[PDB]
Amino acid sequence: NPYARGPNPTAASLEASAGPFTVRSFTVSRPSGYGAGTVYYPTNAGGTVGAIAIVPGYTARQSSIKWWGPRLASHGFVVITIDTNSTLDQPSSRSSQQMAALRQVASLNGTSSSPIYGKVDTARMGVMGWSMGGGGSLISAANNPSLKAAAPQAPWDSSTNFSSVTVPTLIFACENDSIAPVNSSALPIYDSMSRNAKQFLEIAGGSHSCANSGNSNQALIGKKGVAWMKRFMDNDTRYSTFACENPNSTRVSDFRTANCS
Repeated sequence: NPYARGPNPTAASLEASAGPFTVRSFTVSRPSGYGAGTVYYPTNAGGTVGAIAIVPGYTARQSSIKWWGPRLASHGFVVITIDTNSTLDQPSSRSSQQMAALRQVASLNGTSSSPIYGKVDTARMGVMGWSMGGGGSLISAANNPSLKAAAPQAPWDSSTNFSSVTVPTLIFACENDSIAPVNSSALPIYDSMSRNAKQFLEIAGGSHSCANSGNSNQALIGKKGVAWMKRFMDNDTRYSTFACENPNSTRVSDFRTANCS
Protein backbone atom coordinates (compact mmCIF):
# COMPACT_ATOMS: atom_id res chain seq x y z
CA ASN A 1 0.00 0.00 0.00
CA PRO A 2 1.78 3.20 -1.15
CA TYR A 3 -0.52 5.34 1.13
CA ALA A 4 0.23 3.48 4.41
CA ARG A 5 1.82 5.85 6.97
CA GLY A 6 3.01 5.42 10.58
CA PRO A 7 3.35 2.36 12.83
CA ASN A 8 0.73 -0.41 13.24
CA PRO A 9 -2.17 1.11 15.21
CA THR A 10 -3.37 0.03 18.68
CA ALA A 11 -6.49 0.94 20.72
CA ALA A 12 -4.08 2.97 22.98
CA SER A 13 -2.26 4.72 20.08
CA LEU A 14 -5.68 5.78 18.58
CA GLU A 15 -7.24 6.82 21.97
CA ALA A 16 -4.19 9.06 22.84
CA SER A 17 -4.42 12.88 22.45
CA ALA A 18 -1.57 12.75 19.88
CA GLY A 19 -0.69 10.32 17.06
CA PRO A 20 2.91 9.51 16.01
CA PHE A 21 3.63 12.65 13.89
CA THR A 22 4.72 16.14 15.01
CA VAL A 23 2.15 18.82 14.00
CA ARG A 24 2.74 22.44 12.90
CA SER A 25 0.09 24.93 11.71
CA PHE A 26 -0.26 28.18 9.78
CA THR A 27 -3.04 30.70 9.07
CA VAL A 28 -4.05 30.89 5.36
CA SER A 29 -2.79 34.34 4.25
CA ARG A 30 -5.40 34.87 1.50
CA PRO A 31 -8.42 32.56 1.88
CA SER A 32 -9.83 31.72 -1.60
CA GLY A 33 -13.65 31.34 -1.43
CA TYR A 34 -14.15 31.13 2.39
CA GLY A 35 -13.68 33.39 5.47
CA ALA A 36 -10.48 32.16 7.17
CA GLY A 37 -8.48 28.95 7.54
CA THR A 38 -5.92 27.18 9.68
CA VAL A 39 -3.83 24.38 8.13
CA TYR A 40 -2.42 21.60 10.39
CA TYR A 41 0.23 19.28 8.91
CA PRO A 42 2.60 16.50 9.99
CA THR A 43 6.29 17.51 9.79
CA ASN A 44 7.57 13.89 9.61
CA ALA A 45 4.88 11.65 7.93
CA GLY A 46 7.52 10.10 5.62
CA GLY A 47 5.34 10.43 2.49
CA THR A 48 2.52 12.51 0.92
CA VAL A 49 -0.74 12.50 2.90
CA GLY A 50 -4.37 13.16 2.10
CA ALA A 51 -6.23 16.38 2.94
CA ILE A 52 -9.35 16.95 5.10
CA ALA A 53 -11.50 20.13 5.21
CA ILE A 54 -13.56 20.82 8.35
CA VAL A 55 -16.46 23.31 8.53
CA PRO A 56 -18.29 24.55 11.69
CA GLY A 57 -22.05 25.05 12.35
CA TYR A 58 -24.34 28.14 12.26
CA THR A 59 -22.89 30.95 14.47
CA ALA A 60 -19.74 28.84 15.04
CA ARG A 61 -16.06 29.38 14.15
CA GLN A 62 -12.88 27.26 13.94
CA SER A 63 -12.73 26.99 17.78
CA SER A 64 -15.74 24.54 17.71
CA ILE A 65 -13.91 21.99 15.43
CA LYS A 66 -10.23 22.92 15.93
CA TRP A 67 -9.40 19.86 18.16
CA TRP A 68 -9.69 17.69 14.99
CA GLY A 69 -6.79 19.63 13.42
CA PRO A 70 -3.89 18.33 15.51
CA ARG A 71 -5.72 15.01 16.28
CA LEU A 72 -5.97 14.05 12.55
CA ALA A 73 -2.70 15.74 11.41
CA SER A 74 -0.74 13.79 14.12
CA HIS A 75 -1.84 10.51 12.38
CA GLY A 76 -0.76 11.70 8.85
CA PHE A 77 -3.26 14.17 7.26
CA VAL A 78 -3.19 17.82 6.16
CA VAL A 79 -6.28 19.31 7.87
CA ILE A 80 -7.81 22.73 7.03
CA THR A 81 -10.32 24.14 9.55
CA ILE A 82 -12.32 27.08 8.15
CA ASP A 83 -14.43 30.03 9.17
CA THR A 84 -17.24 30.67 6.66
CA ASN A 85 -17.71 33.97 4.79
CA SER A 86 -20.69 34.44 7.22
CA THR A 87 -21.42 32.63 10.52
CA LEU A 88 -25.01 32.52 9.07
CA ASP A 89 -24.17 30.60 5.82
CA GLN A 90 -26.45 27.59 4.98
CA PRO A 91 -25.26 24.01 4.14
CA SER A 92 -25.01 24.46 0.30
CA SER A 93 -22.75 27.51 0.87
CA ARG A 94 -20.76 25.61 3.58
CA SER A 95 -20.22 22.80 0.99
CA SER A 96 -18.92 25.31 -1.64
CA GLN A 97 -16.57 26.84 1.01
CA GLN A 98 -15.34 23.36 2.18
CA MET A 99 -14.48 22.38 -1.44
CA ALA A 100 -12.82 25.84 -1.92
CA ALA A 101 -10.66 25.05 1.19
CA LEU A 102 -9.60 21.70 -0.36
CA ARG A 103 -8.82 23.51 -3.66
CA GLN A 104 -6.58 25.96 -1.75
CA VAL A 105 -4.74 23.09 0.02
CA ALA A 106 -4.03 21.74 -3.50
CA SER A 107 -2.76 25.22 -4.52
CA LEU A 108 -0.50 25.45 -1.42
CA ASN A 109 0.85 21.93 -2.18
CA GLY A 110 2.20 23.46 -5.48
CA THR A 111 3.39 26.76 -3.83
CA SER A 112 7.17 26.64 -3.03
CA SER A 113 6.81 29.19 -0.10
CA SER A 114 4.09 27.08 1.68
CA PRO A 115 4.99 24.81 4.63
CA ILE A 116 2.87 22.03 2.89
CA TYR A 117 4.77 22.30 -0.47
CA GLY A 118 4.78 18.72 -1.89
CA LYS A 119 3.27 17.24 1.32
CA VAL A 120 -0.25 16.53 -0.07
CA ASP A 121 -1.58 13.73 -2.30
CA THR A 122 -4.28 15.94 -3.91
CA ALA A 123 -6.02 12.77 -5.20
CA ARG A 124 -7.00 11.69 -1.62
CA MET A 125 -9.39 14.09 0.15
CA GLY A 126 -11.93 13.99 2.98
CA VAL A 127 -14.71 16.17 4.45
CA MET A 128 -15.92 16.72 8.01
CA GLY A 129 -18.01 19.30 9.86
CA TRP A 130 -20.55 20.10 12.52
CA SER A 131 -24.35 20.46 12.12
CA MET A 132 -24.92 22.65 8.99
CA GLY A 133 -21.17 22.05 8.27
CA GLY A 134 -22.02 18.32 8.51
CA GLY A 135 -24.87 18.74 6.04
CA GLY A 136 -22.37 20.63 3.87
CA SER A 137 -19.92 17.65 4.16
CA LEU A 138 -22.65 15.30 2.83
CA ILE A 139 -23.53 17.75 -0.02
CA SER A 140 -19.75 17.85 -0.79
CA ALA A 141 -19.67 14.00 -0.89
CA ALA A 142 -22.88 13.77 -3.06
CA ASN A 143 -21.46 16.34 -5.58
CA ASN A 144 -17.84 14.95 -5.55
CA PRO A 145 -17.86 11.12 -5.42
CA SER A 146 -14.02 11.01 -5.88
CA LEU A 147 -13.83 12.20 -2.23
CA LYS A 148 -12.42 9.24 -0.23
CA ALA A 149 -14.29 9.70 3.11
CA ALA A 150 -16.82 11.86 4.98
CA ALA A 151 -17.19 12.05 8.78
CA PRO A 152 -19.81 14.70 9.67
CA GLN A 153 -20.87 15.32 13.32
CA ALA A 154 -24.45 16.02 14.49
CA PRO A 155 -25.36 16.77 10.87
CA TRP A 156 -28.31 18.89 9.75
CA ASP A 157 -29.68 19.63 6.26
CA SER A 158 -33.15 20.68 4.98
CA SER A 159 -33.06 17.31 3.16
CA THR A 160 -32.38 13.95 4.88
CA ASN A 161 -32.17 12.20 1.45
CA PHE A 162 -28.43 11.55 0.84
CA SER A 163 -29.26 8.39 -1.17
CA SER A 164 -26.83 9.87 -3.85
CA VAL A 165 -23.72 9.51 -1.53
CA THR A 166 -21.25 6.74 -2.61
CA VAL A 167 -18.42 8.07 -0.38
CA PRO A 168 -17.62 6.08 2.85
CA THR A 169 -19.52 8.07 5.51
CA LEU A 170 -19.24 7.98 9.31
CA ILE A 171 -22.01 9.94 11.08
CA PHE A 172 -21.29 11.09 14.64
CA ALA A 173 -24.53 11.82 16.50
CA CYS A 174 -25.34 13.22 19.98
CA GLU A 175 -28.09 11.24 21.85
CA ASN A 176 -29.84 14.25 23.51
CA ASP A 177 -29.28 16.73 20.59
CA SER A 178 -32.13 19.33 20.83
CA ILE A 179 -30.80 21.47 17.88
CA ALA A 180 -30.70 18.64 15.28
CA PRO A 181 -32.61 15.75 16.94
CA VAL A 182 -31.09 12.38 15.93
CA ASN A 183 -34.57 10.99 15.01
CA SER A 184 -35.23 13.90 12.56
CA SER A 185 -31.65 14.51 11.27
CA ALA A 186 -28.66 12.17 11.86
CA LEU A 187 -30.57 8.83 11.77
CA PRO A 188 -32.77 9.55 8.69
CA ILE A 189 -29.62 10.81 6.85
CA TYR A 190 -27.80 7.56 7.79
CA ASP A 191 -30.80 5.40 6.74
CA SER A 192 -31.07 7.20 3.33
CA MET A 193 -27.58 6.01 2.20
CA SER A 194 -27.76 2.54 0.48
CA ARG A 195 -24.73 2.67 -1.92
CA ASN A 196 -21.80 3.20 0.50
CA ALA A 197 -19.70 1.95 3.41
CA LYS A 198 -21.39 3.77 6.31
CA GLN A 199 -21.44 3.95 10.10
CA PHE A 200 -23.57 5.65 12.76
CA LEU A 201 -22.07 6.40 16.16
CA GLU A 202 -24.38 8.13 18.72
CA ILE A 203 -22.66 9.53 21.87
CA ALA A 204 -24.64 8.63 25.07
CA GLY A 205 -26.10 11.68 26.91
CA GLY A 206 -24.54 13.97 24.25
CA SER A 207 -25.71 17.56 23.61
CA HIS A 208 -25.42 19.06 20.09
CA SER A 209 -21.71 19.91 20.80
CA CYS A 210 -20.75 16.30 21.91
CA ALA A 211 -18.02 16.02 19.14
CA ASN A 212 -16.70 19.63 19.43
CA SER A 213 -13.46 20.99 20.94
CA GLY A 214 -13.53 20.33 24.73
CA ASN A 215 -15.80 17.25 24.47
CA SER A 216 -15.34 14.49 27.14
CA ASN A 217 -15.16 11.65 24.54
CA GLN A 218 -11.99 12.62 22.60
CA ALA A 219 -10.52 9.10 23.18
CA LEU A 220 -13.46 7.28 21.46
CA ILE A 221 -14.48 10.02 18.92
CA GLY A 222 -10.80 10.62 17.97
CA LYS A 223 -10.14 6.88 17.60
CA LYS A 224 -13.19 6.41 15.32
CA GLY A 225 -12.53 9.57 13.23
CA VAL A 226 -8.85 8.70 12.68
CA ALA A 227 -9.57 5.00 11.95
CA TRP A 228 -12.32 5.89 9.42
CA MET A 229 -10.08 8.42 7.57
CA LYS A 230 -7.08 5.99 7.66
CA ARG A 231 -9.15 3.05 6.38
CA PHE A 232 -10.84 4.94 3.51
CA MET A 233 -8.49 7.84 2.59
CA ASP A 234 -5.26 5.68 2.79
CA ASN A 235 -6.99 2.32 1.88
CA ASP A 236 -5.20 1.16 5.06
CA THR A 237 -6.74 -2.19 6.07
CA ARG A 238 -4.54 -2.12 9.22
CA TYR A 239 -7.43 0.16 10.39
CA SER A 240 -10.32 -2.12 9.19
CA THR A 241 -11.15 -3.53 12.68
CA PHE A 242 -11.02 -0.05 14.35
CA ALA A 243 -13.07 1.47 11.48
CA CYS A 244 -15.82 -1.22 11.26
CA GLU A 245 -16.13 -2.45 14.91
CA ASN A 246 -18.98 -1.76 17.34
CA PRO A 247 -17.00 -0.10 20.18
CA ASN A 248 -19.19 -1.99 22.75
CA SER A 249 -18.82 1.12 25.03
CA THR A 250 -21.14 2.69 27.67
CA ARG A 251 -20.24 6.01 25.97
CA VAL A 252 -22.23 4.84 22.85
CA SER A 253 -26.10 4.93 22.96
CA ASP A 254 -26.62 3.73 19.33
CA PHE A 255 -24.33 2.03 16.77
CA ARG A 256 -25.10 1.03 13.17
CA THR A 257 -22.78 0.00 10.28
CA ALA A 258 -23.09 -1.34 6.72
CA ASN A 259 -20.83 -2.33 3.76
CA CYS A 260 -17.75 -1.82 6.02
CA SER A 261 -14.54 -3.89 5.37
